[PDB]
Parts: sequence; structure tokens; C-alpha cells
Amino acid sequence: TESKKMSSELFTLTYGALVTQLCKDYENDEDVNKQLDRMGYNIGVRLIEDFLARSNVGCHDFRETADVIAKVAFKMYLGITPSITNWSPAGDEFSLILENNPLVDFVELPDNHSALIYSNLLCGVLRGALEMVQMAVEAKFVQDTLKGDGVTEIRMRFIRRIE
Amino acid sequence: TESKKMSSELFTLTYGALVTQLCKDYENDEDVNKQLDRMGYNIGVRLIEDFLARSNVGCHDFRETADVIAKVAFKMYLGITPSITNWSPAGDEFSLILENNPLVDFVELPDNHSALIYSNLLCGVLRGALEMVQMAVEAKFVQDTLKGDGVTEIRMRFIRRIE
Ligand SMILES: *C(=O)CCCCCCCCCCCCC
Ligand SMILES: *C(=O)CCCCCCCCCCCCC
Repeated sequence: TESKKMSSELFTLTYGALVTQLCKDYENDEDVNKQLDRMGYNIGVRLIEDFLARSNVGCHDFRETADVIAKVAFKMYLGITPSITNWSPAGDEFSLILENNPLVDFVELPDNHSALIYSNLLCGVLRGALEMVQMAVEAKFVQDTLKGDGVTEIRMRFIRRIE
Repeated sequence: TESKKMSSELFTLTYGALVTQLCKDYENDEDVNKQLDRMGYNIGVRLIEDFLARSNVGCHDFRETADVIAKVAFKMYLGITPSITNWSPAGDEFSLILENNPLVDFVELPDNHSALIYSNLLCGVLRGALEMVQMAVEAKFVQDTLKGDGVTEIRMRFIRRIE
């Protein structure tokens, strides 16, 4: 059963509607951040099932994992291939560098909303999906083009191996 | 500037999160229907700009319009090509037949939520985008696989030509 392939524009705008609704429902940026994360988590727990049926993985080590997330999973679900950089010497941390993040196409952050992590849904997705492969991880944004950085950066930290 | 191409799964689940949030925020199916429509409208008004920069159209008649929506716009933004059927003799009505609607992948409607038009965002998108091409239209779901039909059907009615 082949998956349907689409341009990112409707997705981007729909995600935009979700963030707007949440900002109306909460009025507090930190809370929006948290709800985006929780939703992302519930999404990742289901998404990993789809991924493992379209990819031959299952697993290895934290490095192999980084490679599969950037080169296969992001490409498949977002049409982009983030770069992997800045590995910690222990190999328990790495960064995903997103030069182009579809979620923020057509988006510009209003002032004083500096606490808002617009694409925070992605941290929840990552954490949730990885948990289903018996990997506890922490995902967090440390660079965001919406705040003026040259790139968007998601820092990934391996906490433990669920068993 | 080429658009990024992605699988529909993350989009489907994200739209699912939006519907869930709205159902929590409203508790009333009719209202969810209306908000999905309004959001869809705001999305379509912007989306049409992207479309006209990726498509050579601008316009003709209601029939040509049907053809561009099903064969070019749906394919581009949702990865599917709906069929056009049941033209009214006056040529002011037609139906879009969606055998597969990405928005409802992995979705099953709970009971008593018969009034909910799960993918109603699409009616708003259509109405809004068409309005920007000086066409007033009405879009409405008359068949929905989520309610047991063999296909999903969106009935399109041309109201007037904005000028
Ligand atoms: C083991 O060798 C690697 C296991 C990789 C699991 C990846 C799961 C990714 C699914 C969600 C990512 C979504 C990114 C947009
Ligand atoms: C004139 O000849 C035809 C004009 C067609 C305009 C189509 C606009 C479609 C953009 C939104 C559709 C989204 C469907 C998922």
C-alpha cells in the first residue's frame, strides 16, 4: 500500500491553524509549548508503527538512530533531510540541523512571544516515536530561524535504553 | 524554488490533533464543523497564492475550474486525484469523488458524532481559494467514508462570479 505524496503547503498552514487555536486557548506561550509537545508525543507513538513498516531498522546504537531519523524519517514525513552534527564525545548527544523547516514556511513570530517554540510538536514526535523503540530521549530546540538564527537546531539527548 | 514533498502521515495525524483540540474546546459537533470551515477559509485565501505560482490557470468557466481543482490542486496539496462526476444540466454543480481522503487515514468516528464533518476544513479551503479567483462557491460533504459510504463526496455549487 503506497503512501500518498504531497506538497507541504497545506500541512504547514494546517499546523499554523493548530498553533493559532492553542494560542487562543492558552494565552500563555509556555503552555502552548507543552501542549504542542504532548500532542507531538501522542503522534509519535502512532507514527512509529507506520515508519517500521516502511523502513528496515531495529535497535543498533544511538548513532545509527541519528542517521535513520535525519535521512529516512524526516525525509519521509517532512520532505527534508536535516544534517547531523556536534556529537558529544560520549556519543549520547547530537544535533539535527534544519536549514529548511516546512512547519515555519510563511510564518513570522509576533514580538514578546520569544518563549514560544513554534515547531515544538517535533520534539514530542521524536520523543514518543523513540520511546516505542525502547529509547528514552530528550529533544529540544536550541536554534530557531523564527528567532533569527541561520538554521533551526534540535538537540537530541539519549537518556536511557528502556528495558 | 521547488516545494518539499512529503508523505501524508504526519499531516493526517496533525490534522487529527487539531480536530481533537477543537472537540475539547467546543463539545458541540456543529461548532467544530464551523470552526473547521472558518480555518479552512483562512487557509484557502493564502493557499491560492501558492497555487497560481505553480499552475498556469486564470478564469475560464466552472467546468475548467472543476478539472483544475481535482487534477492539479488536490494532487499537489493532498497527493490524490478526486473524480469529477454528476454535473448539473446547467453546469453550475459537480461532485468531487474522493475514493481515498488522507485526512481520515487512521480515523474512526465515535458514536453519536454523526453531525461531525471530520474533514470539513476542505470545504473552507475550497471556498476561500475560489473566492480569490472571483468565484463564489458552496462546498459541502454529502458522502463520507467515516459514515460508511463507499466514497467521500464533496458537492460543489457555483453561486456567482465576483466582479
Ligand atoms: C534504529 O536502528 C533506529 C530507529 C529509528 C526510529 C525512527 C522513528 C522516527 C519516526 C518519527 C520521526 C518524525 C520526524 C518528522
Ligand atoms: C481557473 O481556470 C481555475 C482556477 C482554479 C483555482 C484552484 C485553487 C485551488 C487551491 C486550494 C485547493 C486545495 C485542495 C486540497
